Amino acid sequence: HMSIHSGRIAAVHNVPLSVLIRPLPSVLDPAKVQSLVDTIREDPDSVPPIDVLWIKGAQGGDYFYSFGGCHRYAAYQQLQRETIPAKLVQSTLSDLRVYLGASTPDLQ
Ligand SMILES: Nc1ncnc2c1ncn2[C@@H]1O[C@H](COP(=O)(O)OP(=O)(O)O)[C@@H](O)[C@H]1O
Repeated sequence: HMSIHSGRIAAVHNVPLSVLIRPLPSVLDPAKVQSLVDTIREDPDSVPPIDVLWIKGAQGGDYFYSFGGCHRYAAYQQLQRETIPAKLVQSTLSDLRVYLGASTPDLQ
């Protein structure tokens, strides 16, 4: 075998909900939110980590952007949880511009 696979680093962490930037509105099915609440209470390991873009700014500041995972995010909030399991996906400002376009911040 001549080759390896390489990609961005992703690691699951229990991230404080408060650190997550959520620039976009959520599209929520209220019954699906409640279903997740029930599942988180009874069987949390069956609820996957949400994906979060981990971006480092020009001066090394860390920013955690959350797009999607709307139902899980809402369900953790309704449970008043401090943290949520999240896959932190190392990403760039170019990756961020895909979601934020002209409003993409010059992050520091
Ligand atoms: N009761 C549940 N209702 C919906 N999704 C669930 C439930 N329990 C576990 N899951 C898992 O959680 C993830 C939720 O994904 P999704 O339905 O796209 O909601 P969101 O991405 O908006 O949080 C899925 O991978 C699904 O398999």
